[PDB]
Amino acid sequence: ILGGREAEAHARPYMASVQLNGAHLCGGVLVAEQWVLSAAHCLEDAADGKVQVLLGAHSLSQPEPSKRLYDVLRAVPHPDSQPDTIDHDLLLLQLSEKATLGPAVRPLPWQRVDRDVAPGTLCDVAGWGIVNHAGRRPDSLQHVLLPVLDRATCNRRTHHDGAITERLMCAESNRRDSCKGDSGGPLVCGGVLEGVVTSGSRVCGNRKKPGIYTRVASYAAWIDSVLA
Ligand SMILES: *[C@H](O)c1ccccc1N
Repeated sequence: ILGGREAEAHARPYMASVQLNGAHLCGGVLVAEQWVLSAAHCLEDAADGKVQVLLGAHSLSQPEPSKRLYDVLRAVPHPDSQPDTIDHDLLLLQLSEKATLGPAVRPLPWQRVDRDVAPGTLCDVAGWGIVNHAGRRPDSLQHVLLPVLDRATCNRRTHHDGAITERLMCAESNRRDSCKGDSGGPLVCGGVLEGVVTSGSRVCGNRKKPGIYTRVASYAAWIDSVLA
């Protein structure tokens, strides 16, 4: 997260750190007791590593009573996702068992009605991604409030040039933005999950290249299908 602040410890109980060989790789969000939603390009960069999900965490390295590292029974990338596109960039991770719920660990309600979040709406994105251009990785969860950006502006040639489909949404990126390591994490609006930080490489904090998030509402049937 760029231009954000350290988050209040365990105030976002749905926040997950998807890890590869003990190292934070991507953000994720607990959407059911045994399922965490993240981005597909994340586990692309795996296949040759152990994928786990850390829940109830604030600090990645320090002990915390609510922290628990879960193994993953099955990784389910969206069937239509492709290495060179930013479409259908979702991945569902089935934990080895239902997560122990508590004040620090709880699934977040997610949007099932397919209607766009109104432009200007302030949404929250959190993550353990880089915090500056040098690539500094924070030990604890950071977050930033970002206003949703209308799709037409986001699609202008000067911005994302038509790449934003109805299944994608944008948030402003003027100095405040999600960045490398935050991909797969949640964009929460009004206490409901609306988007998943896309995981295509992108410049951070440049208002001319808005943040791109996959709209969960657009994939409600697929998520339901996988958790069936
Ligand atoms: C997610 O994978 C991401 C987000 C912002 C910038 C770069 C990357 N890789």
